Amino acid sequence: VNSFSGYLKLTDNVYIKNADIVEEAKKVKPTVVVNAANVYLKHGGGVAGALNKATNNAMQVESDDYIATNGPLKVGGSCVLSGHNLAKHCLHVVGPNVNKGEDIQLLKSAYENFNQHEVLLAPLLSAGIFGADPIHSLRVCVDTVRTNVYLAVFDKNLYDKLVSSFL
Ligand SMILES: Cc1ncc(C)c(N)n1
Repeated sequence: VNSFSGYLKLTDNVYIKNADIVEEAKKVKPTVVVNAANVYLKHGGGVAGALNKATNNAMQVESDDYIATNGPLKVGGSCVLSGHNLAKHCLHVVGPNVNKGEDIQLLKSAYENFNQHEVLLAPLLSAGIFGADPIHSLRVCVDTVRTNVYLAVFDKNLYDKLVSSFL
């Protein structure tokens, strides 16, 4: 049994809710919240911008030190950093950004990072300002992630379309 409330069950392991990942993280304090990161961990907008704002910029400070030591992530890659006031850990995952011309096949690689964590609160990778089709992102999630994932979807309109169209 876990703390997550109000989710619709899509599959054995994938659950979805119309929610603000920030407000959901603040309520649940999950072991892992996933950030929709870029390779530079520059958390300027969308999921990354909102999560970072909720940490009072502590996520960005920590991220800048990570990049100065390790250099950029790979598209499709991830790193584990602090969850600050939102979660125990933040899994920063880089989905491909279609608005930069990145290969959408890297979306599966991105979701494979979730399998290293038994339970996660996450957004749909490569959705929103990353430019991918969220319907496609949800399909790749369901077909890739085997651990228990609780998806928070920002738009009520998009949420209803994801549920109605789910196979
Ligand atoms: C799931 C989600 N996507 C985007 C934003 C900004 C947010 N707060 N939550």
